[PDB]
Order: sequence, then C-alpha cells, then structure tokens
Amino acid sequence: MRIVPFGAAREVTGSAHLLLAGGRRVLLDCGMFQGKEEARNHAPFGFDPKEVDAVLLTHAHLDHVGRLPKLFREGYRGPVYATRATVLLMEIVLEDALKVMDEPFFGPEDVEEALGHLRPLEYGEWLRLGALSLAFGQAGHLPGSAFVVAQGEGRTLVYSGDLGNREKDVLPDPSLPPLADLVLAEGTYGDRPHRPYRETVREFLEILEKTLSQGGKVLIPTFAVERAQEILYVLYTHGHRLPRAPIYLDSPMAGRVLSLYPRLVRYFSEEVQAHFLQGKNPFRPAGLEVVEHTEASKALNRAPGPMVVLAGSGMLAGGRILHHLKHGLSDPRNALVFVGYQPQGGLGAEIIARPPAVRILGEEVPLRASVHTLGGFQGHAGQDELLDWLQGEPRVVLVHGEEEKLLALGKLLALRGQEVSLARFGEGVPV
Ligand SMILES: [Zn+2]
Ligand SMILES: [Zn+2]
Repeated sequence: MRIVPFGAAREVTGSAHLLLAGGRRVLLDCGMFQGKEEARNHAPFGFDPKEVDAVLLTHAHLDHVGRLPKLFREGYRGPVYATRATVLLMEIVLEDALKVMDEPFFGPEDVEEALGHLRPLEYGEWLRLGALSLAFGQAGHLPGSAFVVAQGEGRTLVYSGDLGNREKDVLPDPSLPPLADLVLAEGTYGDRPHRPYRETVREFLEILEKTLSQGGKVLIPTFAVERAQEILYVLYTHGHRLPRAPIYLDSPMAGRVLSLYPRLVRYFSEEVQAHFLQGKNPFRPAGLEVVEHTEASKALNRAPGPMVVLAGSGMLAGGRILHHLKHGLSDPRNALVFVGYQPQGGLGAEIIARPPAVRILGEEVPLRASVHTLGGFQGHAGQDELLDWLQGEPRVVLVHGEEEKLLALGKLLALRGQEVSLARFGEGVPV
C-alpha cells in the first residue's frame, strides 16, 4: 500500500493524492492550484486518469475539487464519493469557478460529467474496493468535511484532508484519527497556535458597536464558502446587543451557499443544530440583505452608514470588496475587519502595514479607517491542535502548507519521537 502526493507538496493548493493498494488506484481529492500556481492546472496530473478506480473528496473547497472536471475531461469515468454536503456545495463551487475563470482548463461539459458521478458516502460508511476498506472521519473544517481512513493489506493509512479549528462554534469538533501506520497530514499553520476564539469574538463585537454607533461602516473581506456564513452566525447570536443596522452580504455566491445551509442542518455543531430545532435559521441575522448585482453593490459605496458589509474576495485579489475599500478606507469612522489570513505581499498585508495611503483600483486612497485583524476566525487547526490530533501516531508525512511551516511543525513532531517527512511531488510513500 502506497500513497503518492500529487499536489499540495511544500505548498497549499492542488490537493490530490493517489492511493495504490489492494490492486486498486484511489484518488484522494482533486483540487486545482490557485494564485501563482494557477497555470499548473493546465499541466498534466502526473498519473493516468484512466487507471483510477475511484476518487474520494474530503470537502468542497476549490483547492480540493477544482481539477475534478479535468479528471473527467481527460477520460476518467469512475465513481466520485463525497458526503452529501460536499456533493451539494461542490455544485455551487464548480459552476462558479467555471463562470469566473480567465483561462478555463475545462468546460461546462466536464462539470456536468463530473457532477454526474458523485455518490454520497457519509461518515462511518465503509467503501469496499478490492480488498481495500475506506471510510470518512469528521474533519470539522467545512460542512461535510472529512479525513480519510484507508485500511488494507494489513495496514492503516489516514489522510487528514483539511482539519478544522475546533474552537469555533459552527462546525462539530474534528474527530481524532484512528491509530495508523501512516498519516498524511496538512500543516497550513504548522508554525503557530491560533488566537483564542472567545476573545476574538468579544473584540469583534466591541468593534461593531463602536463603529456602528457612530454611523460608520464595518467592511469585512470574506470567502464565500463558509467564512461569510460564520460571521453572519456570530452576528445572529449577538444581534440582541448590537445597534440596528443593515447587514449586506455583498456576494451572490455567498448567497447561494447560504440558501443551501438549511438543507445541511445535520452537518453543523450541536449548538447550531439545536437552533434549527427551535425553528429559526441562525445564519440570518436580523437585517440581512444579499446584494445580487453591481448597481446596488456600488450604491453602497456612496450611501451613509451605519452598516456591516461582507464581500469578497477574501484576500483582496479582486471582487466587490475592493470597491468598498476604495470608497470607505478614507473615512476615519469606518473600520476594516480581516477575519482570515492575509497573504504576504498582498494588499491585505500592505494595508495592515498602515501606510499613509494605499493603491486600490488604480488610485491612491488615504487610509484613515481603523484596521483590525481577528486571527481567531481562522479555519484550520493551529499548530497546537495539529500536535494533539497527531499525538501517538508513529509516522507522519506533511502536505498542504508552505515549506517553513511544515518544517516548524516537523521539528516538534521529530522531537516528540515521531518519524516525519515533507511529501514530495510524484514520490510515493509506503503505508
Ligand atoms: Zn478547505
Ligand atoms: Zn485545502
């Protein structure tokens, strides 16, 4: 039994791992590369998409399912297993990536074909391929997110997929992995533990009351798949003490994803499921409004506060958010609230460096609005959480993370008596 890293090696995008065991070929995730690696979605997989017997998807994020339609474009016709939640989100994620893509490396025919082979596989349901047994464990990272347990040939392998930040309230805690002979694990934040959740929420509420009370705007860059709805959830459960103000989810996609949540009630934490039981959707704070088109979106720029605005892209690469930033950053009464990791050298970091001005949409804009970074809303397990999850596991191969971050984590694993390496592209490892 061998596992061959075919992406996310010494990097964060491109998650795709081929499992060779029991005389079968099972692909674990099939994400696209993103950002600077984006061009590599055009390059070949490094394996034959026709010899694959079946593929398992840990979750709907584009960096785990984005190359799936390419797998089908190039021949594959096997089954694609994923939890109902991932299956349903996957549709919104792929359609969108298609419509919003410069150099598309697949077409509508491939998305359709790909979605056509999705088969529901919930947690604790065993899959049988040859003499190989595979099951999903709770990863608590996205509704329907899971880690993979592959047992066969007398051995056990565990692919973590992306592990969640167990401190937040929306998703159920990540389950412990079973004792395994080999663990393929992410290490996005292998270099440090994250800021505590409760304290980030309090701080968040402090920021809201202050700027909303003075008639200012609270601008929030958010990814549309799950971070946006988590913010609305915090806004919903604390709406009793926040000043009245319209909440604009200025993101069609975030909207489509949100409309889907009521159907995924069983995929949330007990806290969230208990709210739905009371008969009320905890992801729709009072005053919520999903903005569908550009005209109303831009009208928000010249309208006065108080208001809360959630918009993408989550890392200021593009999206309506730039238009809000452009027109709101120069007003001292407004506040910018980052609820996620800002890439090095990006407009995010540049703003945090707090210069006298910033360049947004071909224009220099005075930066007077207050700026706040709430690291606590982070969606991946931090270093300390990675350690606990990995406790007692004999061997560990690291993927999904920048080199230095995988190393810092590697160090601690090593000093703990655990054997570890940094998965290399194309180089398989013995389970
Ligand atoms: Zn993810
Ligand atoms: Zn990922």
